[PDB]
Amino acid sequence: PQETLNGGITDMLTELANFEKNVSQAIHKYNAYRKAASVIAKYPHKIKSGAEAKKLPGVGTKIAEKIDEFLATGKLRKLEKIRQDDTSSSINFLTRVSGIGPSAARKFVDEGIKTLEDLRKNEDKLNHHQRIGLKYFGDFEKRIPREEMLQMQDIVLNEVKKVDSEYIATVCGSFRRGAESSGDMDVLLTHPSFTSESQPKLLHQVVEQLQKVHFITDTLSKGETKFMGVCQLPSKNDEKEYPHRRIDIRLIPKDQYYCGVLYFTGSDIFNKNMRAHALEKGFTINEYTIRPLGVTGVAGEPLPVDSEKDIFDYIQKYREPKDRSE
DNA sequence: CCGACATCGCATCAGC
DNA sequence: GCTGATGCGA
DNA sequence: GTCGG
Ligand code: NA
Ligand code: NA
Repeated sequence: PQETLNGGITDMLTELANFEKNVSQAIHKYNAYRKAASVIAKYPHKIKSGAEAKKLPGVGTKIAEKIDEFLATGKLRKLEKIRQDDTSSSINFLTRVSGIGPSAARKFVDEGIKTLEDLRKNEDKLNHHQRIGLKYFGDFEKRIPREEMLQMQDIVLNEVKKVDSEYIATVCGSFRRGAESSGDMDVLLTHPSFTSESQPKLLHQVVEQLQKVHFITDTLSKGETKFMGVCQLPSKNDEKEYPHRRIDIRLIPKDQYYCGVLYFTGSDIFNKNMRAHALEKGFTINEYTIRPLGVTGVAGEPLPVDSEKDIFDYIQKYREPKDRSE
């Protein structure tokens, strides 16, 4: 499926999704539009009618009508109208700021605050998260080349091992699956001394070392198990400075680590398929555990898991991250 | 016809 | 001051 | 908005 095959339709649908989420506050309509957009992005034919589209799983009566209008007129009256609406287009736009969701964007626009400039003049009304989102607005919308992720990973695995050589850290997300760029870095962390059935500074000490070497530059949120923040690679000589990047780090108990790694590696499609297959073969897989059902349909104890492969074993053949797109 | 549609950790607000 | 709700991101 | 019990 090439971009311009049905790119007009998927852009329209993604645009409609964003308004549902950010303006109408209708999360289930946002997911419906996104799902319609995904199944269409995949369909290897230029769509000629709404009826043709309606066949796809997640395209219903109203999206088929919208496609027809778009097809015959090259636009959509309702999207054209909302696009030109000052209140709505500003609410939608403010939410591109990390930490500003539908509800904060609504309040800001209510009181006349509509642009990054306006937010700039109003630091007093921004929480800590929002100030950082505003501060790195542009950097946060940049993709991360794989080569930079590898440099980031070097730093993270080096500094973790240097804190305590018994830690295990895995960079997951699409980077682990071999993607060519990434949106952020997601690091999963464990230690032999941390299990479900069981100190509480294991995460702090890693975040602390990454700040000591000045890799982590800012903190969005941090508790005993999850850290969310901002990092940057060292600038190499008088060459231009790297953009600031999003990095999350989570500490997972050892006996849940590999269910964690499998999940946060994905992709999403893969996960759903794999959790289907596992139901079908009699076990339940969430992010934490795998458990047997149950003559109808009672889940018993979490089964021991010691690698990713162990999970495949329980349900029957290890697929490497590379081939986990679907 | 009408309810489901990811799920949870952390930060902060609302209520007492 | 504490407890539960909500907003947010992923 | 779409699906399905
Ligand atoms: Na359909
Ligand atoms: Na936002």
